[PDB]
Amino acid sequence: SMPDLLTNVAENYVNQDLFAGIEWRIDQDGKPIFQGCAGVKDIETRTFIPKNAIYRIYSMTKPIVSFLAMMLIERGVFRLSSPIQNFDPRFKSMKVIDQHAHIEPATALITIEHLLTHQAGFSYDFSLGCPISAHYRDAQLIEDGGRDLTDMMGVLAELPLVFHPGTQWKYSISTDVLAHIIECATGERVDDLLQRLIFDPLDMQDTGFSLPLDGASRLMEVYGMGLPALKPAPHVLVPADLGSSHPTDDPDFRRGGHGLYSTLDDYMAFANMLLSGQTPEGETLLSPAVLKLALAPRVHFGARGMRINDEPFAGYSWNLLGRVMTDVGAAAYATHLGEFGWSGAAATYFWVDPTKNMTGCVMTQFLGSQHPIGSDMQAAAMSMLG
Amino acid sequence: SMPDLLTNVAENYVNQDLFAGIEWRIDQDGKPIFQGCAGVKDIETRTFIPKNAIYRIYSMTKPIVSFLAMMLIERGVFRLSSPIQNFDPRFKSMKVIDQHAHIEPATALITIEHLLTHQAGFSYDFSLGCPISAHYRDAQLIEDGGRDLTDMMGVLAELPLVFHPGTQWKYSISTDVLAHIIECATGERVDDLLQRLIFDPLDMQDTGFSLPLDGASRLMEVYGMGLPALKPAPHVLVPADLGSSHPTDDPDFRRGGHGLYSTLDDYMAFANMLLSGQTPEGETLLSPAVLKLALAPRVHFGARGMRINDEPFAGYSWNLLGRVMTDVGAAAYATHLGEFGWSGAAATYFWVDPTKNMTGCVMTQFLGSQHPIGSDMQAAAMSMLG
Amino acid sequence: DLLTNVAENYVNQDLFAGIEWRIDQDGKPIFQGCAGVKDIETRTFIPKNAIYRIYSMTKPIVSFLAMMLIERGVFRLSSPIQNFDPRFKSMKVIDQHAHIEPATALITIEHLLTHQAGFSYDFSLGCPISAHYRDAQLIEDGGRDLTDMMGVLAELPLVFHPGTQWKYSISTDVLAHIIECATGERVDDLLQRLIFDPLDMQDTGFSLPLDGASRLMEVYGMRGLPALKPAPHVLVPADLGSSHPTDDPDFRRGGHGLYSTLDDYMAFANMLLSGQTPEGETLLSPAVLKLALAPRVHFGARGMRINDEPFAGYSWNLLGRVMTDVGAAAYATHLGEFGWSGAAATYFWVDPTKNMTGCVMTQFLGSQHPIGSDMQAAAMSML
Amino acid sequence: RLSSPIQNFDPRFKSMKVIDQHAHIEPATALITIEHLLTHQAGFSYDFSLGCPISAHYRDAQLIEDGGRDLTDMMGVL
Repeated sequence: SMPDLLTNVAENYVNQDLFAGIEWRIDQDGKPIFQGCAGVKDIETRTFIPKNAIYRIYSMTKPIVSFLAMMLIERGVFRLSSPIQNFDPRFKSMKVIDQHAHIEPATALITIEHLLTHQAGFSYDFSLGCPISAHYRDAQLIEDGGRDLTDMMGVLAELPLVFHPGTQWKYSISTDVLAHIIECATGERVDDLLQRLIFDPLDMQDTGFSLPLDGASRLMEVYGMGLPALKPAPHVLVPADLGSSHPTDDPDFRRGGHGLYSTLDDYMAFANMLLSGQTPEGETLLSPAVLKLALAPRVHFGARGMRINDEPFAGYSWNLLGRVMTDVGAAAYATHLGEFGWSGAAATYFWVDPTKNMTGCVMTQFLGSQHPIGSDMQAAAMSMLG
Repeated sequence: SMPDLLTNVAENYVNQDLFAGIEWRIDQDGKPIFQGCAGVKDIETRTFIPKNAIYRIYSMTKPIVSFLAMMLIERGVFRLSSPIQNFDPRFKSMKVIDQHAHIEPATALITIEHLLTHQAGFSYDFSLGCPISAHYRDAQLIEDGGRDLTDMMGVLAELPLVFHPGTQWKYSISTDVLAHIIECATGERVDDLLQRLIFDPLDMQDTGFSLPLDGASRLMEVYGMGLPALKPAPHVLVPADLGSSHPTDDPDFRRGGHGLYSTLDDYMAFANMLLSGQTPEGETLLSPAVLKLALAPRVHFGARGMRINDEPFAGYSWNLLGRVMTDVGAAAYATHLGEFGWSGAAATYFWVDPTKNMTGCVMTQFLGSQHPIGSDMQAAAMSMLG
Repeated sequence: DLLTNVAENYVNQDLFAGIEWRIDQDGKPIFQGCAGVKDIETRTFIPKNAIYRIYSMTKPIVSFLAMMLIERGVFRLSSPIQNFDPRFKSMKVIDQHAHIEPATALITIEHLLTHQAGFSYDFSLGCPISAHYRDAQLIEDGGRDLTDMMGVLAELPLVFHPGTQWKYSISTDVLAHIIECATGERVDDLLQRLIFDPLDMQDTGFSLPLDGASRLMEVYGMRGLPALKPAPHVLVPADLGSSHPTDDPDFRRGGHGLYSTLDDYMAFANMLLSGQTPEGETLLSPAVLKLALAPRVHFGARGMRINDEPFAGYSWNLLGRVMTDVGAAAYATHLGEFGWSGAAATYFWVDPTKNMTGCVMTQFLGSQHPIGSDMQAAAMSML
Repeated sequence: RLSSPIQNFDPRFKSMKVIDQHAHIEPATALITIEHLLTHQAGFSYDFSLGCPISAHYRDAQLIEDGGRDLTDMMGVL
């Protein structure tokens, strides 16, 4: 008897000229229970959202690459404690910089676990106030999408970290490092590994670093507004300029922390899989023991809690794949203990809620959103599911 | 439908010339579910691993002697709070040394519990950077295997501890002290007590401080490389020189922390027993209440966690028998809450996992291993068992 | 003659093109010399009354002007700067975790003089705000009027709450600007009337004298993205872009930008021994001079540091560094020795216990060698 | 000068490591200077230091014992 709060949230966002087009699906027990769409592909022509619409998922790439890493751990390729310098010696002899201009040698080696937990000491180009992000931007680590992953890593490896590995948490480019170390450890490319081990088994036929052959007409327009801003830009539906960060048809483009195109249907296949570690037919992608290892809360936060560019993730801890709800009494929106997942910079969002055998995903394209659509849609779904 | 990851790990280790020969068995509900062997007895002749192959188990001696102590506690011989000086007055008036050359009287008495928990303040001959290990080496505590346990204890008793009893944790020679105090308290020899109370009831016919009569041909060769090294020696299969630390046929040789020979089959009998405190026929070796007392997490660690010679045991606490997993979200390899067990210096490893009614043991002979074979095999078994 | 040996070795090792020094005691020269050339390209000798870009040796001059204005009642140490320019109302503070919040204290004149206002500097490595300074071209755009530069700066966050920490900064430029607001006069005119003319410093100013082109020393060094490691110390001419014009009539700043000579700077240094001209005219009373020289900022474990470079045993007063612990010092000095230095390796000191002043003039940006301190040490050892 | 890093004069003193009483070794986070040598704040020890995390290694190396070894060679070992 609960009304469709999901449609209400999405329709209100579209009617208020805040998002061009939105799709969502909530599954329970691996089957759709709520779904919908609102708005259009692009406001310029008001073309309808195509069937199998394609989205730039940005950091919803991270749980996928992290899951691949867990598969490779299970298969014995490396372990959580593996020092990354054993696979790429460019990461030997790291340095650490601080906000007082002091540089010193790193006193701990960066491990696979540090990459998965964002405790390696890396930063991100867009990090406001960061002691090193200016050097990332100078180096065009994120901006230069045409640079091969392997070559970008050589440039990153020469830069200092912003804390000693293992000692702090900061959301970072470490997932890109992870994708690179995966290539070093396996002698295979990360895009090929993702295809064979995850995408093909889950029938995620539209997911990858380049557009599918029939993909151009299905690509959703991205909206929203270098030097990190001191205040948010106005939330206005103007098409976004991506420069050369996110090519549509570059065969060698591959990353760990962003860069995938996907669809609502494909991402739901991945999210549903995370409830069990199995494909719907029962093929095991990751054993229950290693899935538990991956989902267990691993980084706990103090006062201030988990923050990214000072934005809060209230009641969340970090596990090897992304956020995990560890205190409903600290949470800022409806959830259950153990709810996990992640999100992307263009406002795509997903969650998995093992207590309700529930998964949800919201797909839209807005960079620099001032409205937390993902959390609003999660809260709506939670309210609809008893 | 999981593949045999255990055989894969073991075969890869043998094929990579890292270990000469490996045996393993994983039991569930007291019956073998996975087992195998890889490699050879010795690489010099490539003699096949004999049936009932014998291994030097080193500190896998400690859980056995600790279990004996718990049996003696149950039987009223002594208690956890018993001061050891009540049984051997040579341990009266202990002193404590620090890294600043300062020596002072100990402000707490060493108890049975301190010995079982490595909180007594003892160290070990091979401890790098230790304020007292140089004096242990001068005294040849571990090296002089031909010295009677009772006499070695007289030499140890004259040396200072490295902290006040009960105040810190450091992995140590305290299990040897425990074996000695057991002899003082009972008026019996520790090898005889182990034979009567543990080995014979569990039919561990090949376990003891000297080789069985038909044991010489069954003894696995030991490989790998005094002054504690500042960096690991290269991991290379060269036969190890044991000096006079580990005699094969000395009738008075007995210790608490090392020195036992055993077999995969015998050690699995001991490990399976730890699931219940009973023999397979139902004889109670230790009551459920005292078993619970022995297994409950007893020493908890701060930042840095549990470490031995600065090597981590991530997510582990210490109980009266060895390690116990207390945080899967801190663990570095697959496990479940409450998984417990220990390991030896020649890379033998075992675990007990009450959540899965599971036990596992890996037997091999490599001193100074740079590859954590025990944890790799545990992780493989965990991944194979849902 | 340890001073000559140090300077000649520096020249002979191709580390500095040309160096001049003078050390006075009781207002008269006791040691002096020069080594090297004006420019390595033509090997012209160092000219009579050679002109140097003194960079942050501008700061003690502008700070001294502020003390004169305090004495004359224009403002006081506790004056909130927002009372003079409301663009500095409602400041914000940024941290290394991207957190921004309102400042919980007002910036005062004292904060500007002590670098405790929360400002930073464009070239500050690892700074939470220096990227925004560089984007704004605060130092780079020398052609921009001081008054307009301040408007751009005022919109940026501080890096700590005023009064709560120390960080060497652009605050002296803010001070020059606030002096203009408070007096209704230009800082260059004020400096001319109150300091330069009374001390006969006729070659000191923000523009070159009319006959000054042939007297200007060449500036060397590779040292605006802050370097992670020093550039090699090699004598290549420096490109100053538009940061440091020679003939802009409106160019004026508080923290850098002055041209001066060895002789002019020694006149200023000698004056700081007493607050008087050599003739006995008072520029600053003994009481306010004491207030200005007293150690005011004391440092913790790391000591005083600028871009992580140490100033061992030094505390900060209203004009610059002051030696407060000879047993912590890294080079010969005495308790109470004070002074400052500039980015092109110019250096001076005043040592009251010895009635001694010293100045070393050279032009090298990004030096890997502490020429100024080496020369002070040499001079101290020659006493 | 007091602040001179000693590695500028002998590069064998580049990339020093630091050991503790818990067997932990990590890279030194500061360069050894002339002042550190004069003040015994460089982090060196002595062969006869009781309870020291490194003095056993000094004794093994015979730093003080081997007086016949040239100073220059002794330093390479240290």
